[PDB]
Amino acid sequence: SEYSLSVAVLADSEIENVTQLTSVTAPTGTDNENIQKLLADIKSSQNTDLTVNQSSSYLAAYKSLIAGETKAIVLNSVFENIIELEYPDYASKIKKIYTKGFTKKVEAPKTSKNQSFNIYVSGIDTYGPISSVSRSDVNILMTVNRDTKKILLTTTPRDAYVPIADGGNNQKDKLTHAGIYGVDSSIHTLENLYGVDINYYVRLNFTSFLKMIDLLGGVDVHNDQEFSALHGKFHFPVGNVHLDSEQALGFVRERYSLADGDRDRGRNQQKVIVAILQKLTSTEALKNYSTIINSLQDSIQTNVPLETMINLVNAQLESGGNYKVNSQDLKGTGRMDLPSYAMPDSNLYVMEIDDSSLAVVKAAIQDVMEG
Ligand SMILES: CC(C)=CCC/C(C)=C\CC/C(C)=C\CC/C(C)=C\CC/C(C)=C\CC/C(C)=C\CC/C(C)=C/CC/C(C)=C\COP(=O)(O)OP(=O)(O)O
Repeated sequence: SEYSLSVAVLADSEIENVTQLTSVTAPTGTDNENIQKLLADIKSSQNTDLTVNQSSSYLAAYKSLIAGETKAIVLNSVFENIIELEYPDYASKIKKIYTKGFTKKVEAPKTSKNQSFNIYVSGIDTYGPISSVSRSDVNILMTVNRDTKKILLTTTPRDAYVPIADGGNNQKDKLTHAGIYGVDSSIHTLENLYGVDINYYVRLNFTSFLKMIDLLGGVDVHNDQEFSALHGKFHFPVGNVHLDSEQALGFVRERYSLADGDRDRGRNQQKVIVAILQKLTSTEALKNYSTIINSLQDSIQTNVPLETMINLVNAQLESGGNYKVNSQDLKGTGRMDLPSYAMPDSNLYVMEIDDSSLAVVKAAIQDVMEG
């Protein structure tokens, strides 16, 4: 994967190039490896030495730049998406006078040594091409045991206040912000929280989801409470409900009017996962798996190796047998007085994790994996 570091100044700065600078403001406490490589590239190509004025973060560097407390900053493209949270117009306030491309090695999927594996499902709250960066509002772990034919779905509330791995600097923030750093941040965050290996991920957005539901002929669920979604457009009665793609999207997005709010939304997402699984494991869908891949590969990202898809599909085609699915959700207390690492100037709602819910969730995951 690709990212870049740049030297940025204010849009109307008289500074045109890096040789005109003596210093740059940069978060060398937290992004030093990348920053030094940029500085080394600058020295190599333009024979210019810059001293660093340390900032506490990219956000803080940006604030110094716009306050005129520094003439130039280093920006890391990954963290521009964080800055955008507090400063939506940031891109319009700056120009870049030096740019350096970087690539990070992609952490391979992990093959399980046994009959169990974990797939992390990340749902991105945006329409459009799958490469659009946004927060991860769906965060569901699928723990699958091929031997016992059991699936456990563990949902972690998108507001869950957890140490965010990688770009999150292991500081506590709401889980959903991990999706802005990238799927690897999301993955490592949840591995650390639950003490498990995540073998694979699937990342999709609103547009990806609609495309998938259409392809499968919609989905069928049992709805437990009467509710409506999307400013009253869809009405869902108690009982068996068929959901076409727009209906299904409404079904998984509504929370405010639900008896258990965001918890019930998470349960609705789990119902839809089961319903999707039931369509994906029909004989027709399994036979036609390549067509499904062909039709959805542009809008759904996954690191499940093709080899692995073929094995899972053909094993299921040969064996049959449905998976028994159970669901759980990490519980906690909503608070508005805890600091957000990504948004330190905003009061955000977060969910402080309940220690005993966490223990129960972890033990349930281990139980399914062991058998
Ligand atoms: C694999 C095959 C084909 C076969 C073998 C399968 C087999 C027999 C066995 C193995 C099982 C395996 C390996 C796989 C099963 C298939 C898998 C892994 C997945 C299928 C399910 C899936 C990919 C997705 C379902 C995810 C879902 C419920 C929703 C995603 C859509 C989005 C982005 C919703 C956002 C809604 C929210 C909360 C906020 C936005 O709302 P907003 O931002 O407006 O408001 P807010 O709230 O913020 O205020």
